[PDB]
Amino acid sequence: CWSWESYLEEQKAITAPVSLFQDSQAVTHNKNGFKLGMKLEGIDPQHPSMYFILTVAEVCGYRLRLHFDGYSECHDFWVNANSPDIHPAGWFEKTGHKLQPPKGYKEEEFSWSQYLRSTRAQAAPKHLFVSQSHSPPPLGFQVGMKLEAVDRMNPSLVCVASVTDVVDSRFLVHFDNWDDTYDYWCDPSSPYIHPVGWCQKQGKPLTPPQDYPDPDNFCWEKYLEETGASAVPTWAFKVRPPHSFLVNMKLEAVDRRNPALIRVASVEDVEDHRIKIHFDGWSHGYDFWIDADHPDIHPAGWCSKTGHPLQPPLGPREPSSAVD
Repeated sequence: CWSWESYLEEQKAITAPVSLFQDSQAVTHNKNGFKLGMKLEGIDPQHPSMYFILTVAEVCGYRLRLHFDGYSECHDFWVNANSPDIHPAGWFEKTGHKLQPPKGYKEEEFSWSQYLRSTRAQAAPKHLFVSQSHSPPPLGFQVGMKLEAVDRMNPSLVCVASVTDVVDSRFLVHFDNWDDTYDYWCDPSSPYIHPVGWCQKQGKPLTPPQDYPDPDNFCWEKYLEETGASAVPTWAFKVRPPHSFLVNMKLEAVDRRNPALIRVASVEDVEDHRIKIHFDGWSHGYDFWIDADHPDIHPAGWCSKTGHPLQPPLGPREPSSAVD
């Protein structure tokens, strides 16, 4: 019944062209081969440096809800079937990574063969994963190198950072001597990373490692000598151009309060690399900023083509609504 074509006519609106999105955000013709109960491996979204055993708890369109084996369902999270943050069973052993075992298990008490027997489950087939450590690593970025990076949770801070992991085309940014939950995966084109010395050249304050002695006198040259680490070479940084989304363009976006849902959305405001999402019909109190390359924003039609339900605009004068 509800359709984009009719909505655009009614609203005299336009959609964000598919060309404004990354291919991975727009692709709708890939089949979602994941099935309920299949087991796999994946990073903990809120502790990116850690890998856990996950189970497919739900499948909806081109998305799936993952559950941390043995733990509370309150930790469940949603990803797209083309997510680079999940890997097939056996991936960590093959790539030298460590696994955080299922609840009740010691790292040594775990083995995929026995686990699958104990749980009477099957591992998601290898051919479904886009990231299996079979592709070329990020050019110029190696574990141990240092750089300057924006704390995306505290964006006014540009800090001393290190590459602590590399998986396929991406690397993990870590803030020196700070908690690992501030980490985030990145690629060479990220607008949040810069080469050593960027802050000095920009006249911007640089946040040194946590509790660095005499932090006011932090010196990169000295720090690199103290650690014996190399700076990521300047040539490796290849920042992406600003996006071209314009205010009022419509699209689809995953709901941030209940991730199971995807709603009709509008571009409320823009920055060089982020867009502010407004859910049609809802209060502006729910508007939120999100990176233009975030995997949870899609062009109009994505839900229909992938088989995922799309929430239409909230009705007028309803609770939590906006006369928009």
